[PDB]
Amino acid sequence: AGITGTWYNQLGSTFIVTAGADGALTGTYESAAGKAESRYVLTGRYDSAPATDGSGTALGWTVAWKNNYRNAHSATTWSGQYVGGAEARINTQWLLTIGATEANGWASTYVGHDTFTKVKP
Amino acid sequence: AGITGTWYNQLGSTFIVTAGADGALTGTYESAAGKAESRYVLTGRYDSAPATDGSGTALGWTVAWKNNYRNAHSATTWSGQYVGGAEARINTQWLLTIGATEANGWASTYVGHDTFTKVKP
Amino acid sequence: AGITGTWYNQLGSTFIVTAGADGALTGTYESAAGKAESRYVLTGRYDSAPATDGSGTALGWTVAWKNNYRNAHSATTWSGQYVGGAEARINTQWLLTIGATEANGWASTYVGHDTFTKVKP
Amino acid sequence: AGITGTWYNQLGSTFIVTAGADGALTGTYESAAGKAESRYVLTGRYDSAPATDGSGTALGWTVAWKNNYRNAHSATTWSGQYVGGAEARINTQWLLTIGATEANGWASTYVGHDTFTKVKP
Ligand SMILES: O=C(CCCC[C@@H]1SC[C@@H]2NC(=O)N[C@@H]21)NC1CCN(c2ccncc2)CC1
Ligand SMILES: O=C(CCCC[C@@H]1SC[C@@H]2NC(=O)N[C@@H]21)NC1CCN(c2ccncc2)CC1
Ligand SMILES: O=C(CCCC[C@@H]1SC[C@@H]2NC(=O)N[C@@H]21)NC1CCN(c2ccncc2)CC1
Ligand SMILES: O=C(CCCC[C@@H]1SC[C@@H]2NC(=O)N[C@@H]21)NC1CCN(c2ccncc2)CC1
Repeated sequence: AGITGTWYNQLGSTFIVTAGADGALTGTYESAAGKAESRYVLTGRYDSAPATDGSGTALGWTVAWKNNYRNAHSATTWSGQYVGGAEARINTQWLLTIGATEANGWASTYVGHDTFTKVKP
Repeated sequence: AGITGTWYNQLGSTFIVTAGADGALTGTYESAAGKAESRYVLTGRYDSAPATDGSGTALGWTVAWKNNYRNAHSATTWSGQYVGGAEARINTQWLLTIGATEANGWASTYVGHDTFTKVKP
Repeated sequence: AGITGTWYNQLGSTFIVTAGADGALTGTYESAAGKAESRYVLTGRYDSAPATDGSGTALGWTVAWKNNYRNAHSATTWSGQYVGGAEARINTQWLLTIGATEANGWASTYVGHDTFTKVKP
Repeated sequence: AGITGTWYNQLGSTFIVTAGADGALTGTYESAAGKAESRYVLTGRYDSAPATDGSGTALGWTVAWKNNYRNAHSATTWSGQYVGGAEARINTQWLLTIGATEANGWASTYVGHDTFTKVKP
């Protein structure tokens, strides 16, 4: 399965995840960047029976940036895939939406890309 | 608060969601487009304590496109926000990642936008 | 060809464009939103020999948000297609990048979607 | 200022650009991936008076994937910024829109990211 573990992206954020037999992803996310501190709940989904032709395993997950310590009124989803093997890796693109008035909605979404590996920064 | 229930986007897809007290989103997604049939599990997160300044409620969710009937080796995340009121809507952008070889990774992610309302278009 | 004309998006921004025989787009953009005033130079490209099977005409263009009156140190590209016929329309997605330090680069790009029609708001 | 010249991204594609005094980007793009062969015209814009606070220079450009050899009925825009220095780079995100019927419009746009450097990877 390969996905369960502790991953780090290029910003030094820490992605602690468990890939369940039902296709669920469950864990915590700690962002090294932004209006965020300590750990946040995450939940997502992954293809629990991927192709065997060398394709990666599609997955995605969501963090809402509220925990017991602060609330940044925003949420990020990551969409990507797990690529196993030599140096396993989760390649993602992400969308970060901030709570906004409908008038400011046009400016409410950031886009980016994160690459995760199991190598502690 | 007004999130739980059945929503429809401009493609006629059906988003059935429950917003739990812990910030969790759970439900089913039925896509009227693409390599999809019947319902798929979704899970996500939402800001359970949004701003009281008229801002929307930030949220997101993931569908992996595998159910008991078929497996499209892909996953979509929607990132967006709930805006309550007379014409309640959930405005989203989404990323759909397909399982891909490293060679084809550059072409592995689609982007789009879905507007969900309480009434079918 | 259909693209040459004055278009307006859902924000009330005004897109004045000329589609040239070489595949070039040339014109001005006036944004009804953001750190912008009056007109900005735009340049882009379009498929000058599109499919005849009912597909739209792929195109894109760029505005850097500097003119004689102000400079917002940012640029937007729109990628989309012209759909001719009953009510002609240009459907786009866009990416707005703000000048940033490499440390703040993660937060430097907004994503959105604009739909243009020739109907004055 | 340091923008003009030849750049390469992680796919081995070759970006040849001239930054003119009027904010214009002009050049050629040779893609090492996808339905592309040989050079394609590009045109774009860049901030010709960027911030003096260490921020990058915002920019963007478009390629329509038609040249004298072939027509892929599609176009890519790259939105990003030039960051000068010892390891100069142009960091971009991109949107690739394909010509599509209204029916298939939802699936008509790919998203990705390209990092351009002065040295081939
Ligand atoms: O910073 C966060 C939450 C932390 C996000 C961390 C991001 S997730 C993708 C990337 N990968 C990581 O590992 N980390 C980063 N939320 C802000 C966004 C900007 N905000 C506003 C408010 C008002 N106007 C404009 C902007 C306020 C809330
Ligand atoms: O169609 C789906 C899953 C259903 C997606 C429905 C999408 S979710 C965002 C939007 N909002 C909706 O309500 N519905 C649509 N997955 C395909 C994608 C394209 N695929 C390939 C494979 C190989 N090469 C190229 C493309 C194979 C798998
Ligand atoms: O607002 C503009 C330029 C006008 C953009 C208009 C946008 S183009 C897509 C959409 N379609 C339209 O028709 N109109 C809008 N640029 C800002 C962005 C936010 N900026 C910062 C600075 C520092 N930190 C965070 C954010 C400063 C520069
Ligand atoms: O491949 C290209 C044009 C070359 C794109 C190269 C891309 S630009 C961003 C990235 N950075 C690079 O340096 N190179 C790549 N266009 C295809 C796209 C997929 N197409 C369809 C058609 C019908 N159904 C589904 C898909 C047909 C046309």
